[PDB]
Amino acid sequence: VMNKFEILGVVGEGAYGVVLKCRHKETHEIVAIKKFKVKETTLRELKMLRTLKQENIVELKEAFRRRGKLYLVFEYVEKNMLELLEEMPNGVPPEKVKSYIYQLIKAIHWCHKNDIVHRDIKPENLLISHNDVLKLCDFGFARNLSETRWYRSPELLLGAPYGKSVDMWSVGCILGELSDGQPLFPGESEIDQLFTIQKVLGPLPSEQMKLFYSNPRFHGLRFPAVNHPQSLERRYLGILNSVLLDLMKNLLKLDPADRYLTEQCLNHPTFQTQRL
Ligand SMILES: N#CCc1ccc(Nc2nccc(Nc3cc(C4CCCC4)n[nH]3)n2)cc1
Ligand code: NA
Repeated sequence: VMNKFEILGVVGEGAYGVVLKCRHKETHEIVAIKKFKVKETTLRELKMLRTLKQENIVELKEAFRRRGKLYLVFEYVEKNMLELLEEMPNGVPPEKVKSYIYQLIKAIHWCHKNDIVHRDIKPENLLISHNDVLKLCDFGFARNLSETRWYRSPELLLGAPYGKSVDMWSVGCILGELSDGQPLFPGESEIDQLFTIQKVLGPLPSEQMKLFYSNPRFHGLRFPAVNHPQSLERRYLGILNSVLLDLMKNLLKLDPADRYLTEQCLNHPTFQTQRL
């Protein structure tokens, strides 16, 4: 309990709840304890965490209860990518961009090999250790395939069926943001998110446009048609080199069927080239 764990400070508080940085009084291990302000989502996530146990996935260590309140004890990692971008608001060095995107793709590759899509990859849930080791967490929106809006693919925004390609979109968004510090698609609403995406990449594919009208969620709403699209080439000139730009264009294909999945990404020149 807080019998056994000393509270060192507050890591975060939000919609997720509250995460405390704590220390075991007997062993002196430092941990992250998530306290809740039990639901199906929690049980689903714990199952996935066990399946995915690995050095690039946050470890759940134990669960306990104090007077009916659930506490989950995790591995503690010193920071997340969101905090890192606050410290470096104009982006990180190109070497660190490649290392974090490599590691993210490797972690997603492991999820996908286990038939799990994460569906909510964003800087806030990418933990980065003192040794620069990236780890994934926050599996509450994840799905097993056999059964805030800024990083979501257009097909997920529209309510379409989805597969492994959903996570590759998020990778492309993070590649850009690590390079210049700026969120690539900062929409203000679901509709404005679709607008912001097309403002860069041009009109959505035919099937997605049809989904806007067949999905009753958008009944009577105005489709956000784009005027003069900008292009990734224009958006990232002087930010991305041609090799990273090439990779980014193939992560951010509007049609999920055209996106590179993880194995193809790892065969890309971005990761296969060796500094001389
Ligand atoms: N819940 C959730 C997602 C989330 C992820 C990160 C943060 N913020 C943050 N900010 C700085 C460090 C940090 N370290 C950390 C978090 C965890 C857990 C994953 C699971 C809950 C403890 N272990 N080590 N987390 C806040 C929320
Ligand atoms: Na750490």
